[PDB]
Amino acid sequence: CQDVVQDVPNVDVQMLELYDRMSFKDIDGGVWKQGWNIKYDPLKYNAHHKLKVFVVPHSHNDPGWIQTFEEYYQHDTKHILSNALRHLHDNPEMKFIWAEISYFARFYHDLGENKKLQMKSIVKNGQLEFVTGGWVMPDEANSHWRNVLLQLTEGQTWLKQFMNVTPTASWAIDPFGHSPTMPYILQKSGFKNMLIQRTHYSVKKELAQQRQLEFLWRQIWDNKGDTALFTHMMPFYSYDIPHTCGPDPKVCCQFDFKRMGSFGLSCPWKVPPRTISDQNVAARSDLLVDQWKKKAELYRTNVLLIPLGDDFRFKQNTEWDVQRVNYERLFEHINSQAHFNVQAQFGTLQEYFDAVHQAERAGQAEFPTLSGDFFTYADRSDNYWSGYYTSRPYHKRMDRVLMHYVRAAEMLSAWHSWDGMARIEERLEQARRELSLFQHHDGITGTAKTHVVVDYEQRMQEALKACQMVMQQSVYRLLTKPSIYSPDFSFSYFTLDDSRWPGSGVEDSRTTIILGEDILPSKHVVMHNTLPHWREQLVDFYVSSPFVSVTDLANNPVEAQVSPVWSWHHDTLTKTIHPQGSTTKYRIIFKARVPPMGLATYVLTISDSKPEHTSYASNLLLRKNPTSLPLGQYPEDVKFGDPREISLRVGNGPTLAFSEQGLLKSIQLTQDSPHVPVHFKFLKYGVRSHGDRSGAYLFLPNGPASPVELGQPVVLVTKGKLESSVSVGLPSVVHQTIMRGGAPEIRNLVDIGSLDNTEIVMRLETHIDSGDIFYTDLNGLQFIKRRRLDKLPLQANYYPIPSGMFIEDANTRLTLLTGQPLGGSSLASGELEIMQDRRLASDDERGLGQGVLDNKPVLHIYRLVLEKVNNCVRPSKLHPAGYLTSAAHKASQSLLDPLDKFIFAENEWIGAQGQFGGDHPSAREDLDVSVMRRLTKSSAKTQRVGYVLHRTNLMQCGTPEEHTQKLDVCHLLPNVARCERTTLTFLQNLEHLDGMVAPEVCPMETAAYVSSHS
Ligand SMILES: *[C@@H]1O[C@H](CO)[C@@H](O)[C@H](O)[C@H]1NC(C)=O
Ligand SMILES: CS[C@@H]1[C@@H](N)[C@@H](O)[C@@H](O)[C@H]1O
Ligand SMILES: [Zn+2]
Repeated sequence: CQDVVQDVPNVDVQMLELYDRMSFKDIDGGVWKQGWNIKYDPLKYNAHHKLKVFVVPHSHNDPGWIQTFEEYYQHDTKHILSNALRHLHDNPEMKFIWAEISYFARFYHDLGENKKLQMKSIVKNGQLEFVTGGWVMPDEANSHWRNVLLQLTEGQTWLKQFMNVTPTASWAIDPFGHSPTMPYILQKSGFKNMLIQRTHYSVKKELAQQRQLEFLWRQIWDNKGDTALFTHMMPFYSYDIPHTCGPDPKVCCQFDFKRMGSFGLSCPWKVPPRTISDQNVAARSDLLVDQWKKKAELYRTNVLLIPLGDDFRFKQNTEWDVQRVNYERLFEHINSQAHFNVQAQFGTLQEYFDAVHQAERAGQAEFPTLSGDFFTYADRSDNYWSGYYTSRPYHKRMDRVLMHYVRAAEMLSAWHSWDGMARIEERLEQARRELSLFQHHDGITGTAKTHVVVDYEQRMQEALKACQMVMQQSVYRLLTKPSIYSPDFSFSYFTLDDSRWPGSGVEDSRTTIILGEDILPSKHVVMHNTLPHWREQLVDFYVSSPFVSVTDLANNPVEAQVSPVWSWHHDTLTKTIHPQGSTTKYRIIFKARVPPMGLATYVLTISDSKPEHTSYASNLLLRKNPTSLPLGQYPEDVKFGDPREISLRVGNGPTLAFSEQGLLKSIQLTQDSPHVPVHFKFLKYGVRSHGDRSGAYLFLPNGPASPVELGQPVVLVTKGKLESSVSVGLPSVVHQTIMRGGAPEIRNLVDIGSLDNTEIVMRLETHIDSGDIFYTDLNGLQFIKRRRLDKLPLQANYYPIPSGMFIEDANTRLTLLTGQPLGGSSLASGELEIMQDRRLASDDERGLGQGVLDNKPVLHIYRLVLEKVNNCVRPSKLHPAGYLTSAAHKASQSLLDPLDKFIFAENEWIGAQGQFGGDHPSAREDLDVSVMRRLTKSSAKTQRVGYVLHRTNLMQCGTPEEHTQKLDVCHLLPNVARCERTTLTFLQNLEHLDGMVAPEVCPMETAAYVSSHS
């Protein structure tokens, strides 16, 4: 295994180093506004060295944006695809590329057999070529790598089954900034090439000058280069026609033949296209070849890529004809005029890359190596696209909840083959497709119109219901005596209970377990642990009595703690945000212990008085002029007091001190260590009154944030043996800090209400001497070093926080893990900040045509980990990566893949069993089984199960930790007949494995395996 910490890769372009050196000046470069006047030597190309030009027709189809997926399919995409089939069928030389398989699958299943055969034929013959082949062209900032893989696999599996092709070239022309998580996943899925477009205009200028727009993109920690993927970055401001033929859009616009009038499009540079004729073809060719030779100067080979397309293009039959015929006249003239020394033709993306690599092999060019990312994107001036790292945060959190539910439903049901009548495959396909659809660059990004966000939400809601159904049917089968098991596939044996989604104050959706001496004395509950190691986690349920005790299935008592059910309300009468305690239901908390990738059953039993193994939390309401808070049957009385500073310690854990405002002030790791200053503060950013305004994409603050005026907030302290917490009602946020013995958990119920032009940020102030350095993650996969640059505006120093961020100095580190992607930064030494929500009354001029005024309450979750790191083996000062400690990685897993909770729905569960998975190996803590998926239906003689294994890299800080089992996924199911290593999409076998044993993977590597069973 390659060492991912100690060896700094040597690459030609390292983006953090490039950023440090670049000036970022925004000067007028002439017709190429963000570049310069390109010059070329006319004698560079000659009879023996011609410029080969591939014009690649394309149509960008968003699976939701200004319209929903179904509306665009009906109004535009079904017509684009129908006319592409007709025109390519009838014109053998025409070519077209297609990226979004969600739309293609939607179209193809509606075709009659004759058209299906014609479509398969134009794909097999090379006229229609799929690029990437994912369900969508995903966002690359907020998406979790697991869901980027999920959507890629969904579209590619559809393509292999129905079109018999697997793309090896990727096309990503619209995501707003680009992540190296894409070449990481693509290179492990069979890809050989990829293309990107939206990168900072200063980066396009810098790389163009050095002819570094084509490069071998490797991961930041990859010293050898085995992760490298050839990448082509487009050079100009847009992928539309005006910005794809060359540096001068006033000339290129004249070669978009859809802009002459009858289509309602025109050229903003004031010169329209004109039909190509024998009388003007020479002058037009002179102009066009000149743009092509200028564009060719920015690259190293004699093979030139000219995309020809835009959004929802190639719709009208007349549009196909006007583009095809005018370009064929230009090609016939250019190709026949020897003095141009050009050979131009329609082509596909693969054809372009194949030609480039043939030139490389002929020794005509060598390409630079590059590592890093392409965030944060700006398309012009100071317009940095950091707003969408936070826009529509409710759905960004929903994305992560569904991410986990899909994983759990696929894993729980993978253990057995199911009868078709159980509709397991059907429900899982729907869940995977709706989550895949939401990875679109206008889905999770929060950049769609209001009614479209509504459509994505409704789809995800159904996806969660489908997961619940599969999970609960699986638990009943996994824990019921086989000879007693008698399923009704439509019945609900268990209901899922989720403490953090939609969350308290967001939706009262949680059921109360109703017990009573005269009705039902006890209830079975079951926890699932999707991770491959034994795991303990406190779990909570709502119960109708405070007098409840817990036992495991050996009837062994389990220590529990009971607390009140607290809800916060804005009292429009008193004008205070204060908690109300339930007088009809309570919370029981206990530690569940669950096997690796398994299940554990516990029982809740009611009694008439305090049970021996159940304790009760004390409660203290701090506020001036308090009023009583009765708690129905709850034993202990609530106490009151004026606001004051407070300290709490659960177990052996850290001791947290809080201000009289209920916000963290310090953390003391051990009883004798110092109280390290760690202060939570909430502030707000506004919007500019003159000049460009923030919108769904853009973050354009009117200066540094200002403190939220807190007044005298109401603070609630609940102190328990197992769990304690301090909650405070602040304007727009009920902020809660929970302690269970280790790193605290933070929960924010964010309701921005009607505060227009406001962005609420949560900041952490410390005295850590981080300087201008901080770390953020990319897609939940890796942590990358960031350097705050005062030469760039505040919004440029904002980065995606898809799962976590940290700052450190030589001795101390503070890491904030998230249960949802949000935007954040470190704008001064010792600070961390992350945006909670943003409400914007104006549009930001990118075409969305609306502000963001559809905010809804969302519960954001976090883990805050303060730790000493003077003893950790960290990368050197020049290394571009960072790595989490064991505690921080487990803290991240607790937010993203918590234990799942099931409540038996009937009175009695006959045949109940206590545990499932006790014999599963408990793998090393840095290893995860990211995906477990049965790939075959029940009628298959040979069953196949696929696994994606991922190993992260954790810092070595002096903790021995050495007692775990080797995990061989191929032997998790019995009767294994074969084990193969495959691409990550499971579509190609790469290695027949000896002994039918699946090796574990190296730190930072991800592998896939498929076991076959007879
Ligand atoms: C699928 O594609 C491969 C590669 O061209 C071809 O050999 C095969 O015959 C095609 N059809 C089948 C059998 O799926
Ligand atoms: C140019 S804005 C961008 C448009 N290109 C459209 O495809 C959609 O994804 C939107 O967010
Ligand atoms: Zn788009």
